[PDB]
Amino acid sequence: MISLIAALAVDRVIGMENAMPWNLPADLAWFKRNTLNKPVIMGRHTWESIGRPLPGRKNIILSSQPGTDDRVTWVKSVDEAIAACGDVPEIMVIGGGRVYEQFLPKAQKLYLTHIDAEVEGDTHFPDYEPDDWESVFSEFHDADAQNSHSYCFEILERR
Ligand SMILES: NC(=O)c1ccc[n+]([C@@H]2O[C@H](COP(=O)([O-])OP(=O)(O)OC[C@H]3O[C@@H](n4cnc5c(N)ncnc54)[C@H](OP(=O)(O)O)[C@@H]3O)[C@@H](O)[C@H]2O)c1
Ligand SMILES: Nc1nc(=O)c2nc(CNc3ccc(C(=O)N[C@@H](CCC(=O)O)C(=O)O)cc3)cnc2[nH]1
Repeated sequence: MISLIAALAVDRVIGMENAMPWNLPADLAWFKRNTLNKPVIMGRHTWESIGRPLPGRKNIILSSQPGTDDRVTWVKSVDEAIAACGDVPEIMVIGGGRVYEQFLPKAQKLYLTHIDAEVEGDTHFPDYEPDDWESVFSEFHDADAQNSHSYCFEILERR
């Protein structure tokens, strides 16, 4: 079982040149609880963004180039990424855009945070046709003193 997890603003924006213009510590907590003790596959740019291995997770990094950090596992293909996760109940694909695009057709679950933020970015979560996906969980949150925007956690499972 392969799952994708992603935080989407408007227009499914997930990434931009600079740090996202928001502070969403609840979404970070959601990402951690949904990824903890699972293998995480990410692309090299997301690996760079994160800065260090996600603790408590087997970290698998996709790059066409040789790896540059022996703390994590580097693979050169989608299939090698999956294989490098081993035999687990659930692989979490944590982005970014090129990685999500390649893993979405493989995935059985999506964990999406829909953030009510108007941002320009160069990177978008893929179109998922909702005839393919059933929303099994939905939880909306207003912005508050810790969270700059309203956001909604959703889990979809593939039909
Ligand atoms: N014109 C564009 O918009 C464009 C096009 C490409 C990239 N970018 C820039 O990259 C940033 C974020 O991109 P992202 O979120 O898409 O990054 P991402 O998915 O986190 O990382 C992408 C990197 O992962 C590796 N990768 C992904 N799939 C692979 C595969 N099947 N086999 C081998 N390696 C694989 C490649 O690493 P290596 O590079 O080490 O091979 C690729 O460059 C953006 O700020 C964006 O501007 C932009
Ligand atoms: N829902 C969701 N929110 C996200 O921010 C998110 N981010 C990514 C990719 N980028 C990142 C960047 C940093 C960390 C990160 O450092 N998380 C730490 C908590 C430490 C912190 O507070 O920064 C973790 O342990 O998961 C994770 C993913 C992928 N899916 C997402 N999914």
